Amino acid sequence: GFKQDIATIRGDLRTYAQDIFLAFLNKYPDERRYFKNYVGKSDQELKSMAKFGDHTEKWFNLMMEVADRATDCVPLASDANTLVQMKQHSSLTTGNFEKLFVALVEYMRASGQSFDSQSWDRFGKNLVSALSSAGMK
Amino acid sequence: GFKQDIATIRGDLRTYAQDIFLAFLNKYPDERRYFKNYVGKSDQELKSMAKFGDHTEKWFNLMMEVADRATDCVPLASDANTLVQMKQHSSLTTGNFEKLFVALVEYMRASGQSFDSQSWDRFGKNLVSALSSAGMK
Ligand code: HEM
Ligand code: HEM
Repeated sequence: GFKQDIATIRGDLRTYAQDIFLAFLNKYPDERRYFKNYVGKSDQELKSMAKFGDHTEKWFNLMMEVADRATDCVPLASDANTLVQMKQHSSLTTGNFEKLFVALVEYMRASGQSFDSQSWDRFGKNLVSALSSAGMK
Repeated sequence: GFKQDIATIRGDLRTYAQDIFLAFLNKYPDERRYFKNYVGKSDQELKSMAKFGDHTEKWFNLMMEVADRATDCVPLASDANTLVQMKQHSSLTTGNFEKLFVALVEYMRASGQSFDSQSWDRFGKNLVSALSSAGMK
């Protein structure tokens, strides 16, 4: 289930983080404009960049903490507030998060690993609701 | 064959019981709703909870008794009736049991351990028929 999926991702986090982030950027290539130095690169070029794995792991490290602090896939309001107020997220709207979760759920459904993809879809919807409650446009 | 599989499973009943029950919940995550104390718990947290190990072993012990009393994977009607009339099963339907046997057979086919997975599938089919005959919806 969802709780065990957090443990599965944490046991191979850099690989899952990069693979899910690449699935996101490949499904929604214009989302590269929120980043720097990602356009014009294949997946293997991105994975050999100095910062790509490190930044994407830091993302997913915090995402798994937000998932782990949730109750029944409902995140803490304090975690949502942090994600709204982060300077790095000042250009974002809830739509950016909705696209991330579409891509993450599609990746889980296609994976050989037995993820509870429906719970991840609910967690993303509840996270988006919490971002809106915390004032993200 | 099927009789050796009962001996394999019995030899390490707690481990097989827990592994097959978690394979069931992983393939059909919605089924966790019938186990309210397992919601939101990692697999290692479940294995720390006395009743997870105890109840799951006792489930599979009874399954192995029913399997052993069967003739050519046809279970006794009396055994199907015990399962229908258990108060812990009062809100189940035959589809719950069908899903358990799909997951069990998948687990056996994926395992390194030899199993007569076709016999477990047919046992499950014949048990579901018997549960329906005994009045399960
Ligand atoms: C639940 C989802 C998310 C979490 C937990 C999260 C977390 C983080 C964290 C921890 C950082 C700091 C990375 C570092 O400095 O090394 C970061 C940076 C950033 N995040 Fe998010 N983020 C999420 C979703 C998003 C989404 C959906 C976007 C845009 C589509 C985005 C865009 C950015 C950008 C542009 C940065 C800074 C640039 C970069 O690290 O390359 N984030 N995020
Ligand atoms: C052939 C299949 C099955 C057998 C042999 C079986 C057997 C048992 C046994 C013996 C118990 C009592 C545990 C104890 O004394 O500690 C039990 C409880 C229970 N069973 Fe079943 N069961 C079967 C299938 C299922 C299925 C498919 C479900 C739900 C999807 C289910 C749900 C429950 C629940 C909720 C309880 C009570 C809580 C618990 O003890 O875990 N069982 N079962």
